Amino acid sequence: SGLVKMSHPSGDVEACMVQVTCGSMTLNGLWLDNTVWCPRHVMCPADQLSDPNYDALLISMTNHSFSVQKHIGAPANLRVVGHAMQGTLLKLTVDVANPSTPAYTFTTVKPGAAFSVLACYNGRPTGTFTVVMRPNYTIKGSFLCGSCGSVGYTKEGSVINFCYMHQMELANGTHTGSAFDGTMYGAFMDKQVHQVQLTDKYCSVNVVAWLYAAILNGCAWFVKPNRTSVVSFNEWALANQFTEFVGTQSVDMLAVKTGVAIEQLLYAIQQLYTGFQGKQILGSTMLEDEFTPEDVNMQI
Amino acid sequence: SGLVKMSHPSGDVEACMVQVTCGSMTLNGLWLDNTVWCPRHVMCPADQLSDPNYDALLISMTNHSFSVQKHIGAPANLRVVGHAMQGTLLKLTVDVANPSTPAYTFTTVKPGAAFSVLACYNGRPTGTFTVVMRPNYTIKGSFLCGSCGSVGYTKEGSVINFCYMHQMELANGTHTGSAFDGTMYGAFMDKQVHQVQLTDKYCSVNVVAWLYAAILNGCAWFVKPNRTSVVSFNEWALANQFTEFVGTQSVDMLAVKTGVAIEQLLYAIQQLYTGFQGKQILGSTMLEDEFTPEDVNMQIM
Repeated sequence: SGLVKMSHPSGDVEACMVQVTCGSMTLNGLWLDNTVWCPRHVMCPADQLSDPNYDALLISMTNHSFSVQKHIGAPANLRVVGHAMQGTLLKLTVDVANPSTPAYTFTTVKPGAAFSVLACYNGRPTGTFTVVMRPNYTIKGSFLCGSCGSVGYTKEGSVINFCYMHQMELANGTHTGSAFDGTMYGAFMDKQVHQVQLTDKYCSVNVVAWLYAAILNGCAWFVKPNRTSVVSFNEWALANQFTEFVGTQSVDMLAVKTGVAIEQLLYAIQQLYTGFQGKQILGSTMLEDEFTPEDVNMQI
Repeated sequence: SGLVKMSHPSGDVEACMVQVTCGSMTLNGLWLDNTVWCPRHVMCPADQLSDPNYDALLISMTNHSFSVQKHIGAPANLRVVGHAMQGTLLKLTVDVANPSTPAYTFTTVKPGAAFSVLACYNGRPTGTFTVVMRPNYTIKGSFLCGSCGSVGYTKEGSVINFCYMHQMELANGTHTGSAFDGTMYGAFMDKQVHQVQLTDKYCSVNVVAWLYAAILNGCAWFVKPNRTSVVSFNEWALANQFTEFVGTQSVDMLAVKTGVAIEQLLYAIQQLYTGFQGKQILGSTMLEDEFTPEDVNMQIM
């Protein structure tokens, strides 16, 4: 028992990190087979960090303009042999195939899904943490300058699902990247400028999962016969900043084991939104939406 | 910025996890050079949890009483050729050396310092998460049955500092283990007898760090002119389940960049124990002490 946030073991992903460097601009690269993905703002100097014609920067660039170096080991130097643009990413093709390429896939996440991040600086992994993809389409992480390109992923069996490559910071402590198809999550642009983000809804399903976890592992008190039909709750959610609760088998499993119905909870969450009191429940003091239903079962 | 919880990369340590088995008892061991470390309760059957004298159990063991499999690329089977017991750990010696043995040390961590745990199950890594060693010498982590043998570590530069091996759950949803000198964390004994506590205290130096990070993210209001000497505080700390703020760590540095005096926070913490206003500080209305000064530095240096 006990409920902490966990990232996946990073060994397999760590072996794919490299440092892409375009002149004086330098960031992080993902190396799989003999392709190196990295963010496209690496080819942007400083003066034009504003309104850059990327298609012009793309044709401007030539293979000799780039460099990439594996610091992990054994290194080291790979020859950039071909380049293309794929949305906000830049798809570098390289001399050698990564002998440590895992069984991998490229998938996008939805709000409320979780993935683990490998935070790298100059192609050197430094830390990992798990994050949830937000409703406004941002993540709350901790990344510093030169962290761009650092990746997010999940593991389905032996296959490592790659879902994120960090791009930039917006707001304070709030971040975005793109998916490996090139699409920035939530439209944002790969250039820092006025692009203020939509408001943050609370992940209602994840809260519900979190509250089931708390019913296990201890208490479990606010649970009363008072309930709120998922349909009346989802109407309330529109006004009060919660997501539209859907629910799943994974959630039913949590209901059945505890013996507490979904609704008895959906009610409760309405009362702790106001009553930020308890005093606490697990964590926390009130409302964690970072813990998915997938997670909560996985930790029993 | 943000301030999330970061375990170190697990790579190096994942390479060193194996499965150990004795009787039909099976747990996670750590393989370094020609040496495999695992909790000593593996060789207990189940009927001896009350008075397992391991002194007895270690003699009755032959090398050929233990199977040890790696499981992770590249597999797998390794052959024991030298057993031993050192405190609550088991020290095995095996026919082959780990070719992916990192640079490492054993170092006993102190309360309030943090480290990354690699959760294992049948010699298989499964999750990592950072955690803090509490005052009461427990860690409030997440394990299940089987994970025993799981290991906690702190990467110092190019070196791994092994500081934990997971041994049991104090039937609480909090956990303790051994260090890699044999010694248990807290003076506990590895047994099914019901065991005591040693209440928690808030890690003062860690709350202070957190409050700085709040200021670094623009959260201040709890700040005032007031102060309260370090020693003043430490006297009060005793009475209210807080640790002696030795702090006095080369940070500071957080005191230097914020221009907010360490003592000022000692006053604010004092009132925030009373309070809150209630405003919130980085999404909380209770003092958070699982973040070290170093975390706050690394995370915004």
